Amino acid sequence: GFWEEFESLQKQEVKNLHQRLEGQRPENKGKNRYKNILPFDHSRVILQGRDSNIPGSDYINANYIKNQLLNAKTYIASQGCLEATVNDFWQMAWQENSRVIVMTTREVPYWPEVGMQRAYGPYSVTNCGEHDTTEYKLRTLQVSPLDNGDLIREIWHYQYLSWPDHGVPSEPGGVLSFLDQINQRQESLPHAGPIIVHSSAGIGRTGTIIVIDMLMENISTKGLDCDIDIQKTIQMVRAQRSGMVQTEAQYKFIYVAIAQFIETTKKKLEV
Repeated sequence: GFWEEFESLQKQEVKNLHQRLEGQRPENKGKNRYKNILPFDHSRVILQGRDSNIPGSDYINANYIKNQLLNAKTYIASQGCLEATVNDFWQMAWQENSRVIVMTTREVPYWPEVGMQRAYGPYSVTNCGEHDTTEYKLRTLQVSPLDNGDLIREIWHYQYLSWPDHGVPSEPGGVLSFLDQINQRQESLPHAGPIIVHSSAGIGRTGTIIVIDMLMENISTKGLDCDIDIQKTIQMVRAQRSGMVQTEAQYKFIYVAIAQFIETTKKKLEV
């Protein structure tokens, strides 16, 4: 009954076991969209090339996320940029060798318009084209260090357009198609660093997208015959960034999406 359930939930606490010192530093206050949504120190992304004598200079609100129930894909779960952290975001993308960025919100932009080139700190970003579907945009970005134009990286920016405010999509087909494109892209780049995924707080839509993708990967890799434990998968990612999958609606969407993924996959096999 109550005490058994309570005891179980207490077993799942992580914020008591993992500190969030860096994100709470006063010097980093302007770098968090929400003062109470912060990265665990242990898995945070540390920005390189910064001066430790500038308090907080290495900080970004983002964590590495791995499928740790297990060569699976790796991720970074990041909060969406503030005006003050756009350069930090590009520093993260560059240093991590990320070639795929997944943005789950509609429009602070951090890319130029098609055919245009802009500087973000030490980096140049060029928008080499945009291609749309009914639910998302794909922008092809080319990034280089400002001082070295001979060094160019193609970065594929996927922006989902139709996720409802304060809810989830009514059907999961759009997200499943979106993730299929993302997976194929990442798989085509064996040396690529983690896929960066972001949303306003970097936990709700972000955790939902990441968990669905990890489950699709488990299914593709281990088979339709494999055990799917969504609750366990969610807890495993929450130990890496607090609050991943934040709402009842998101939680239910994961089940709805994976159920449809399985059923469609099966139907295709049996045609």
